[PDB]
Amino acid sequence: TAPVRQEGIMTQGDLVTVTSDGIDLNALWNSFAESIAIYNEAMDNLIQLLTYPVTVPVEPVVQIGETTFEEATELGVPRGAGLPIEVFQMGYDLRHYDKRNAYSWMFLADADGRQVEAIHDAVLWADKRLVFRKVMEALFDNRTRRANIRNQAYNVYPLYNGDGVPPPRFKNNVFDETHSHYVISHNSVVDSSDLEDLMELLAEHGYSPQAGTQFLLLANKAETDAIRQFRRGVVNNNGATAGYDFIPSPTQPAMMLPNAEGLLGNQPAPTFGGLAVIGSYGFWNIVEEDYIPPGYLVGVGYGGAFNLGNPVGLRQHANPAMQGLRIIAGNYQRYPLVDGFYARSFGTGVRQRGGAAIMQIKASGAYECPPIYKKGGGFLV
Amino acid sequence: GLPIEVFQMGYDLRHYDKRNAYSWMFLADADGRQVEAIHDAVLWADKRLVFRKVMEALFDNRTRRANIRNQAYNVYPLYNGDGVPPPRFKNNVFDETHSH
Repeated sequence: TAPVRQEGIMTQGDLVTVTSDGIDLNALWNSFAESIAIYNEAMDNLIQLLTYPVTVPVEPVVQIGETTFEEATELGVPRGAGLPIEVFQMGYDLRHYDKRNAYSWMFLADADGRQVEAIHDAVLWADKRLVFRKVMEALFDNRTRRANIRNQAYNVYPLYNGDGVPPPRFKNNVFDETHSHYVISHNSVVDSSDLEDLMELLAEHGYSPQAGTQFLLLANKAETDAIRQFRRGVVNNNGATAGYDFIPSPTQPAMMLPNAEGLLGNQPAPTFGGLAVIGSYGFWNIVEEDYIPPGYLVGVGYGGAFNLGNPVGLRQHANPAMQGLRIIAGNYQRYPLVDGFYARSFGTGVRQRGGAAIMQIKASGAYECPPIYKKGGGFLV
Repeated sequence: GLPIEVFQMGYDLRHYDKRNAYSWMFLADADGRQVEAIHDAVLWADKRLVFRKVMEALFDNRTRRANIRNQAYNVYPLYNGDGVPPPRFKNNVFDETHSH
């Protein structure tokens, strides 16, 4: 709860005991558990909808050429044919994280078991927050990474970012190496045309409603309060005109309508995965949460003919003994100190670089990663 | 490590009272129905007391004190710019001046 981080060898004087007033403070450690349970639920739903386990550490992509017929003649012969192919590869990184706890003998002699169980529970909470931060960094952090896999180095990619191999041609759409999914609105407030632009960044690659792709928009309340106002043919922020209505989910409060048939079509389903849907706009299902920072829109495509999966792969270590969160016996095991370690190894990357997009809502300049999910900013959300 | 800390709040307790007093020359001539009327008016004034103090507990903006088992506690209304700040929720952060 409070952002205070006590770090040291736990001594007497760091002991928590029954008060002289008879208040057992060691009963109170797990009293936050329901405010934690809502943050825990929100992180669970985002992680299971944004991640998959990496089973293949390096992924290939290829570019193949073409040929043409020609019109025949009665004495000559047509031109020959051949295909040129080339290939590129991308991976997922892997890093190591650990924590210590340490106690003096005078602490261990007098401590209630509930005080050390509470410290263990705070470590599991920090572990989950570490995993969530690194998953969200894999999606928001615009920069390319490097990693060594089976004794060779690879690029580890976010979504398209103006770096790596260009997206493949789809129909009449062609892309160069500068192509990026991290674009900006070019205006201080969200438009309906921003939701249509963000949608076009997926549809340009054939990931589309017509191909059977489903669409999730994740947004802050600061954006959804504006999107709820969008009405077909009505002028909007920055002089945009809305092409659709915002249609409320069946969990929204009741409203009067100009017609006893209210809508042409259905209301959106109230949950997408485990996430709570407020409504829909065009082909977007809309989920609001402030784990998306203010001024950022995240659009994610699922399913369809291209089989869009969850955007971020989680790589664990290949050895099953190195997988999971693990407790290691410490270097001090006797007197006057005892210590021990917690350790986890994992890492992250994107396979299907076009399956999602991120828009920062601002007037000018390049996309900025929100500091909450910039790689160097720490180990907590 | 974890630095726990705790704060506490109680509920007050106050005494109230009314008298009925009669002279013998009243009770010599009085109908019992006249004193049963005054009893019923007290039973109504008791209800109006409980209701006033319940509504005051919610509408009166001020912090009170009460002695419980030889310690003095704060007795509170809703958040009112006084006492321990509301605990942080998500990205909402609160200070001592926060008021409902």
